[PDB]
Amino acid sequence: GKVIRSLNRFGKKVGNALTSNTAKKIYSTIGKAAERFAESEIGSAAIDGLVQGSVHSIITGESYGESVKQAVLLNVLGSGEEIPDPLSPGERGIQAKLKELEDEQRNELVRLKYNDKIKEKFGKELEEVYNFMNGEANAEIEDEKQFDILNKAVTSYNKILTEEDLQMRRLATALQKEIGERTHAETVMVKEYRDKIDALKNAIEVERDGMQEEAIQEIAGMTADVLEAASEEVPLIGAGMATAVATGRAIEGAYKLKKVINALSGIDLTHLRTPKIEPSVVSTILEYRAKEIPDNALAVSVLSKNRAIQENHKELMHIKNEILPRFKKAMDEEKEICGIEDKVIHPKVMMKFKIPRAQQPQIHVYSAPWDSDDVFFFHCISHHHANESFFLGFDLSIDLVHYEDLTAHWHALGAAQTAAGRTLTEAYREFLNLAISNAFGTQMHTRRLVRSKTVHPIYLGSLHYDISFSDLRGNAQRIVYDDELQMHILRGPIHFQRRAILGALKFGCKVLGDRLDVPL
Repeated sequence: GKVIRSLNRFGKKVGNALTSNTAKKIYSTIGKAAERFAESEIGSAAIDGLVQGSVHSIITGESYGESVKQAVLLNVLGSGEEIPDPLSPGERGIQAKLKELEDEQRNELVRLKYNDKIKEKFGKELEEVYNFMNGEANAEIEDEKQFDILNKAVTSYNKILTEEDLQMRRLATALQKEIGERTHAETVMVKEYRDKIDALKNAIEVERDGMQEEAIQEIAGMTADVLEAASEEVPLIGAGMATAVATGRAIEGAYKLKKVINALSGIDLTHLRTPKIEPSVVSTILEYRAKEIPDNALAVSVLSKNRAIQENHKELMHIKNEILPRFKKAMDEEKEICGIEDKVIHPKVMMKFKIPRAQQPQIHVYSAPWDSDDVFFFHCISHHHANESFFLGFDLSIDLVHYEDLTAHWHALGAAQTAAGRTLTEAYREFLNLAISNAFGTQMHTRRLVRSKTVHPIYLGSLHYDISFSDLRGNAQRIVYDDELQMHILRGPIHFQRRAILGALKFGCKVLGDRLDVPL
């Protein structure tokens, strides 16, 4: 479903100048709705106070007009990170190998502190995979083909996922169940989690009272090791007075599962991730400004993180059921046809499943091929297990956004869905032609050869998003539909509006302040 709205900005309008009638109308329709359902007599009386009040609040809300609330990007910062400019592959590509390093370093002491207790739950398998990578050689060895180790890494990784999932689902129903219904073990688990959320509410509220008077930023910025303690819904092993929560995104990588899978088969799984705080939690805490948020709201946000972790699980199952068997078949067929020993996995077997880098399930950033930083667009791609993607492009000069669902992707390791959908190509073709035909407040455009008819985006790399793909698509919707979001999010130097658009896409952004309901 293509959509080509245009962005709002504060200097607009200016100015209709009626300026009332909102009072005259809200009374006129309110009187007619009473004329339909059995007269005005009941309200004359107590309801007229409600009307007069809502009209009053509505009117003074109208008095402010344009008007700039302060709005945050729901991602706690925390540690040295910024949000990369989505238009300098340098900056953002650094930021990826940087997160892989801080991560490998910090997971490592999850493996240190919890090794034996982890060998209890998932046990014997994980440590074998971690040894297969960085453990010293040369014993016991022999037991033992690489393809078995690849399978061991996957199945064990899936063992972690169904554990994290089953645990989240148990905590969410516990949050729902409400006191008399809750078992003892569940009251305890809800009480713990509720307390962690109180630490967080306290943090966010202190961070937010200290924010400037019209600010855009990230809501809060605590060091990752501390926020993990104050926020992880479901630690997977009981934290015996060490630090390092065994988050299980931690065990995923404490043991190098993802990394060994990727180093054996060619398959990249870096895109299986979860937000470090669920954005909807930061959102709930934000709109219960100081008034203990109910168990149900908590369970909603827990379920909401759970759907992202269920997405990872489904991707994993797509790799295990649809692609490992294909990988085996290709491997021993490689041995058959020109072996190529099949003790080791030879690289031409890995390359047999190698999708083009532009279609990894991340956010890909393209840019117009001429000269502005005005035009650019994201192609966001989603998990292979369900491989729909979309197109979200901006021309910040003739302020307009252009959103569009794209089609299936027939590459080597997508699922087969039905073609939707335009190509990525049809989409940016029309988008860039629109950006060019709309330009008449600059000369010498395009300046491209043969005077247009015509042009193609310059591709610029990509970044991972941590929320679920449908949460991402919901953020892109909310960028093209919400006028107030666009006004706030589109503000500083052009380079900052770019950073902020990527922010509100990648984490989501919520504007602050209050609202009141209408009777009729």
